[PDB]
Amino acid sequence: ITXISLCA
Repeated sequence: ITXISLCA
Protein backbone atom coordinates (compact mmCIF):
# COMPACT_ATOMS: atom_id res chain seq x y z
CA ILE A 1 0.00 0.00 0.00
CA THR A 2 1.06 3.56 -0.49
CA UNK A 3 4.32 3.09 -2.31
CA ILE A 4 2.46 0.27 -4.04
CA SER A 5 1.57 2.71 -6.73
CA LEU A 6 4.45 5.02 -7.45
CA CYS A 7 6.52 6.84 -4.83
CA ALA A 8 9.93 5.16 -5.01
